[PDB]
Amino acid sequence: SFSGYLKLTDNVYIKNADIVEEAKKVKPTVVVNAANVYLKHGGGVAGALNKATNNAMQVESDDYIATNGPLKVGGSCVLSGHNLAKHCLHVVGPNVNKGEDIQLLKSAYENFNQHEVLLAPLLSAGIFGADPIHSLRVCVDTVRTNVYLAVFDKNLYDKLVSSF
Ligand SMILES: O=S1(=O)CCC[C@@H](CNc2ncnc3[nH]ncc23)C1
Repeated sequence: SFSGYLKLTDNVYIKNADIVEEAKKVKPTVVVNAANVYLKHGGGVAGALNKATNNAMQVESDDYIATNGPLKVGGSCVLSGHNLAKHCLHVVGPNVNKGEDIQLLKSAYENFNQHEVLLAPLLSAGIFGADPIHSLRVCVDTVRTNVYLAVFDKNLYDKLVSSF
């Protein structure tokens, strides 16, 4: 199962890890993707997850968008987890670099409550522009199901733990 995570709360756990490598090893029921509304998985967590599926995530995602249109900022959809997980929960956090309202980060984390356990990144952090310390605080104060957070950067992981 999940191993080497530091327990932060009753339901939130954290580890310095690449979420792609964690998903390949653990094969969780749900891996969260840090998606954008178009499901265009170019970089960050989305680009890395999609590359690990040999672009199968992007082919599925383009069919989903052709049928349904774009997601909302703060919204999500459940698609296949391909070779990484049973399911991928594509969740759109606000992108601060595009002036999206950071208050939508709590709505984005509420999607996690529909799943008993998830492997996830810190939403809206990284290339989405938000402060990761804030993202972890909104995660702990919003998600009630069991979440295993993979933080790619070691320096940031240590700062997140030491300021918790
Ligand atoms: O640690 S960071 O520099 C700042 C906090 C948010 C993460 C978001 N990206 C990722 N998080 C987890 N696993 C990943 N694999 N590929 C990308 C990625 C980036």
